[PDB]
Amino acid sequence: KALGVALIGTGFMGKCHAMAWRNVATAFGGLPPRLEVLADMPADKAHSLASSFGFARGTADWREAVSDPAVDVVSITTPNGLHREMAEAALAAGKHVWLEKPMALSVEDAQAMEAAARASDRRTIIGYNYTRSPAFRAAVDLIAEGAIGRPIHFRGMYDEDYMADPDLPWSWRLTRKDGGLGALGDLGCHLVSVMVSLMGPVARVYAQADTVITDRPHQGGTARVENEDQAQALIRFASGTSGEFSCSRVARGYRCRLAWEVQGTEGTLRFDQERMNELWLYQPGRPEIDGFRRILTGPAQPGFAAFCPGGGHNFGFNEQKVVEAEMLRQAIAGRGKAWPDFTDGLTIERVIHGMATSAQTGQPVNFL
Amino acid sequence: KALGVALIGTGFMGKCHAMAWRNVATAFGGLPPRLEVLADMPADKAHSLASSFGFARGTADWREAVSDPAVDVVSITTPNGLHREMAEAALAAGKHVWLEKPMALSVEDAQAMEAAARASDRRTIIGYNYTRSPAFRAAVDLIAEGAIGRPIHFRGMYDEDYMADPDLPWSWRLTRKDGGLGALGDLGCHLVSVMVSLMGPVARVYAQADTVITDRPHQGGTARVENEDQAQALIRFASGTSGEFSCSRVARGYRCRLAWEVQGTEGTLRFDQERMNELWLYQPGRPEIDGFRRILTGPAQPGFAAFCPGGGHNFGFNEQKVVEAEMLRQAIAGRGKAWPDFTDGLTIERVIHGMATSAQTGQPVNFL
Amino acid sequence: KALGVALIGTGFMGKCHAMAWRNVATAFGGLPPRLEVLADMPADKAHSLASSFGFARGTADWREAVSDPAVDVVSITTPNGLHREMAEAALAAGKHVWLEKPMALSVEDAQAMEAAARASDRRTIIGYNYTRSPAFRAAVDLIAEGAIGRPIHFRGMYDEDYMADPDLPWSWRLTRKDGGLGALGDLGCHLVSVMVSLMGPVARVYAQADTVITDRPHQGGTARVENEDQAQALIRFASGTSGEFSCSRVARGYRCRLAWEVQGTEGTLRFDQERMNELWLYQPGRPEIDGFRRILTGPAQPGFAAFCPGGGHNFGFNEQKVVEAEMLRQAIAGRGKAWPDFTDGLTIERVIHGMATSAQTGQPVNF
Amino acid sequence: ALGVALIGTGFMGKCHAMAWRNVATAFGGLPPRLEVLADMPADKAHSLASSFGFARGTADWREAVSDPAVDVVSITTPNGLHREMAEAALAAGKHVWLEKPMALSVEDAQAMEAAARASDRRTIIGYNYTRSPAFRAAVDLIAEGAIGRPIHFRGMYDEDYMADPDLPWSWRLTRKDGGLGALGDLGCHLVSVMVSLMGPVARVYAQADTVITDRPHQGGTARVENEDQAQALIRFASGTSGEFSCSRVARGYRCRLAWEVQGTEGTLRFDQERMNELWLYQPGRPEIDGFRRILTGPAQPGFAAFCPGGGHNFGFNEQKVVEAEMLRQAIAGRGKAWPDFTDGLTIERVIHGMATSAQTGQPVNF
Repeated sequence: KALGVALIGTGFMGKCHAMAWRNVATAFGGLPPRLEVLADMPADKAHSLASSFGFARGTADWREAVSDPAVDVVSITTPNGLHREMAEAALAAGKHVWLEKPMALSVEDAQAMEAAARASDRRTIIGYNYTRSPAFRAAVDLIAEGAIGRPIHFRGMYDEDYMADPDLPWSWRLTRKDGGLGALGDLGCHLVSVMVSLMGPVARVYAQADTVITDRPHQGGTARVENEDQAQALIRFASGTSGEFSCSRVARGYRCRLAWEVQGTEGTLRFDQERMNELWLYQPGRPEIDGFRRILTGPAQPGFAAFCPGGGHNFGFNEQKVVEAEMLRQAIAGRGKAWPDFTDGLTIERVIHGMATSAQTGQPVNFL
Repeated sequence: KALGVALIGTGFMGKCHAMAWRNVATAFGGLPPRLEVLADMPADKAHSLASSFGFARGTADWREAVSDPAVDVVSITTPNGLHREMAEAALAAGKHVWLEKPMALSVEDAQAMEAAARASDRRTIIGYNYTRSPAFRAAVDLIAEGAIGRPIHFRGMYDEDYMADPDLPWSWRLTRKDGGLGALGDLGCHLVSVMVSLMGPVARVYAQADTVITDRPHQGGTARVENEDQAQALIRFASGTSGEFSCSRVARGYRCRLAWEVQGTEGTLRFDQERMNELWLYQPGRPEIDGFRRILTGPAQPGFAAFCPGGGHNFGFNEQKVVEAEMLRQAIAGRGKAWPDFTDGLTIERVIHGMATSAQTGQPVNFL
Repeated sequence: KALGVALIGTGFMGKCHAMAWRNVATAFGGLPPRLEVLADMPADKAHSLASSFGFARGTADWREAVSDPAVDVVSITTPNGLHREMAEAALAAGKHVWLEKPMALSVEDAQAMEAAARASDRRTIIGYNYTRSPAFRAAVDLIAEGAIGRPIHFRGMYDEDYMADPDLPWSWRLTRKDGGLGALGDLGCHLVSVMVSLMGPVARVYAQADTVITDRPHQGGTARVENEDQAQALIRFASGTSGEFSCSRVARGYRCRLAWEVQGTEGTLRFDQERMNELWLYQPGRPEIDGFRRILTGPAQPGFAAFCPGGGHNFGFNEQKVVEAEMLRQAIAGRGKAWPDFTDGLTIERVIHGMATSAQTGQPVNF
Repeated sequence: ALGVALIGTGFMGKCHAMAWRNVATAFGGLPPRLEVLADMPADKAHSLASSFGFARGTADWREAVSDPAVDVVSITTPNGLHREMAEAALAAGKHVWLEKPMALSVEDAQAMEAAARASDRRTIIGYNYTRSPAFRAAVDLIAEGAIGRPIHFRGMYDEDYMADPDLPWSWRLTRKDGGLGALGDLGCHLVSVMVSLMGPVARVYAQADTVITDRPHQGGTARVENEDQAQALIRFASGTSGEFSCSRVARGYRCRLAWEVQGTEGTLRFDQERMNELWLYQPGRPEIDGFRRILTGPAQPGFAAFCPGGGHNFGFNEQKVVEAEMLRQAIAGRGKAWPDFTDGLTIERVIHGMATSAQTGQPVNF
């Protein structure tokens, strides 16, 4: 039978989830999910967006969305603030959960959520857009197949400039409670999701951070920016391999520059999300023709064929979310494991909070 | 009330239209179109895809679908010259038409369609989806605004390699009777759609063409390839301005390389569809910083903000079709003109056929 | 004995020749050419630049440089209108000639020079330095080896913007009588040298052209620009293969964008001179890894190893000229034929002037 | 005219020779006199003296450095002879152009730095990546406030000349006789660029690895003692952060010295494999906002001496002609050359500090 969907939130990621749920069966076949309940505030906004998004109804009561008998799975995309409350309420109501990163603002809340998930017998997945591109998934498979030999180094970054303007006003997100981590939270967690998928688990971090714009306008006065604008870290993976890692929300000229490369004993892979349809692969070759290959995204890569049969017809950012919906759909059907669930996700939260601790204490942080 | 939709065909473009119709209101607001009837063959396939696409019913008879009283607009997406009969039948039934290229194989048939469209007083649009990218629409606006001065030269190409391998079998597409034009028909029409939107109408062409792989495998023997693998032409626009134009279905390594540039008296614009989120702009600057700008697609560009609030989250090929659906939707409502209708579309047919004729005769062809 | 060198001109290409002759033996071995006489105007400039360039003396009289007993080879880098006179004089005096393109202002003059060169039994080479990069030369070898299969299309361009500003003053270079061709002369000839080296001889052209800025400032008033700012042409090669060709001196944002592509039945090669150290090669590959390769210039490519042992240490524009000098030195010594000599070069002049005629008359031109 | 001595004729040796030959061609003044070339064996010194245009070849570098017709000495030999040759030149009253490194050990470099000040001669270290018109233009742009205040540096120097595990073991792979690995071959160059952009390094925390631990030797295997790759987090004297790496086993990279400076009002980005491009972002109106590709041309320092028209790509070897000119002008008292043995010592301290941090697992302060 068709999956009954509830959606909480309609912003950047809320509407992304909505577009995804709308076309998951168009792309992948099977039964179209039923868009049952959309929750958002104010109520008039929830009603108007429910209409245009195609949800059977809208409400300002998020608990209605998680408890409706016709709902099987809940997409949660509202402020990180109430993620634990909403996710745990949905699991308690017997609903599968698609939770936008982060799990919660602290490791402690994430730990409790992880335990609730294991008790509920429902499927969970954390929204990690950037692990779903055909280019990224192709890279993981190429590494798995030995295309670059043994990985010997990872270098990744995630630069954007959405906070570079110092006139941008203060908000609750720039506080430790209310907001949690800064660039590490909004960007770093995404890079960690990609990094651990490529290199395996993180064994140790040593990090440094900075707040470049330390105070911002707050209507007459100013208030202090409490979380980091940028951070960098050196990594040791559980394999013993090295890594470099960074993120920034003040890196002028960058808009979605999640970029990484894996250097191996027999090749190199390189990617930049601002050009998400290109994957660069070097493997040793005859001297006359030796050099990096530009692999342009097409049907040979995971997921792409469900969207288009011809290569070079660029896959979009939003289609990453359709792929993510499908993974959850199949996991609910018992036809495939979804990653990361709340257990896998908690590890990612531990890593990013470990980097924040390292930057503050000046000490390396180790993981089991 | 919401627009009632009929869809004919389910391949490359059929699925693309279906995804567009499903998310058009999600992206742009208003009422979601009602997916009423899907027509395809065989019947079991029409029924299977109606279910997964979310259409109320499938049918093996398209004539049924176009006359359904619950239908207001008909998407015609067969990868075929066989569009005249379906297009005119829809218009005759008082339905608006979203037609995939070409209008027909012959200019004569396209001309009949153009007249039926005017007589019908229903809206029409041809699926020239490469005119819908935020980057392309931004370029047109920059030109209109005087950002590069007066255009002095156009250079465009559309290379792909889907027929490059001589091993690839013969098919009816390679006949003049059933396939019509070659590269000019498959790819050239698209380049013309973009070119004339940038530079204005074509006054004259002088062209060359080649069939470089003259025979292909066919049922244990070979059959002759009757249309062109590639073609090039020098253009004069009605403006008096010069142009260069090419297309190829045998250009090894290229997958969707619709690439163009407009050189003006005060700057230059350059674009490549394989990187559809980048627009290159040169305008004179102080010597120390002078150079082309990489304009990364974001909410400053037409259409983008309906899909994502943050720049650099790559807009995709399929989202062009959502934009196209919205343009038609607004034209139906009487709140904008959709381009190109069958009148504008006919001109495109005349141009590609004029290029083909010029290549065959070795003489220039005039259009005005 | 070391080659005795005369140099006429000290501008863009004159100084490029001077730097090349100075280090040709440093790169390639053998005896360093002797820099004997530098000719330039005015005399004070010739003396000054001779000193800094390392030439034994400078003179204001090009005839002195050509006739000097210690001179064996003459580099001619002066205005196109004097090329025939200077080249013929050098040949008549028994000197080998390195002549900057073009040969002359007319096909008629180029023919006379071609005849004079054969009459003389001295070596000649025309200075088409874009045929000298390791990337270009590697591409020619890859095509010969079958790396892209059978070539089926050529597409080339040469955009620059040195004349894009309409306030840039008029000069005699912009008349047909004294300046000759416009963009076709300054840029087109370079693209032809590359194009024919890749694709073989041209059989036919059909061209269009424009002068975008028809009048320019001249000493408070205005004067007419008589030659083209841009031109485009469709090509048929002697092989039967198709081509696209263009040039422009008004293409805003481009500085040395000589760019070309050869598409073949088993691959594609693509190049852009603004990134002269990269050659793009597509060949079929398994679907998981299929794509163009970025071949970064290194010691695997012709000429590079004479300048650097390590790949990725970018080869420079000026080092193309060092390669060109060595080709001439080896030709003079009987150890290699240099291309293009005045005979090969005459064909290039015929092609560029045929394009100009085609654009003027609106008719194709056959060769 | 400057009397030139040249010691060594391999990669850098020829590069120096080509530079000395064209330095006056490009920049004017008097062509330096190519007096004595020293190398071994004797036949090679004479052969190359002839093709390089030096008045004579010799197998004894000591006689070349003490020659009265010599004013300046280019030293391009193996790292293990740099101290001896450099101090001998300075003691003979000759100016010195020295290829990196100053020496294998910081202790030796310090002694060299002492001798340099006491000799009153000019010294320059061959950090040629600081000589490109693009790099020099970047420094000037930062000085004009084009990107505001620098807030982060990220740099790398990847190459793959040791990536093939079948490449034989050599003395260069010994701590004793090769010194540092990737940090010495590549790291030093990245430091020269980094401090030129960001000022002095205050602190580093580093990691390193030997990826290929054993290599074929005579009958077989011998252990590799120095690092194939290293990374570090940087704190500059300014307080600004940095990321730093180098590798000799990064497959596909040939000369990927790449750096980026992010500031409060813009970003600059560069990659030596495309040394004629400098990427600059500054905020712009929404419709046209984005990075600019600045193609190297006569607006950039040094370029016009080589070509009057932009986009005619400046090459690696021309960086060395620029370096030669800077030394010449320093000798003539018309401009100070960087880095001298004093500035050079600081660079040795940083790279060795990074090596120490990686070995001990502790940050190192300067």
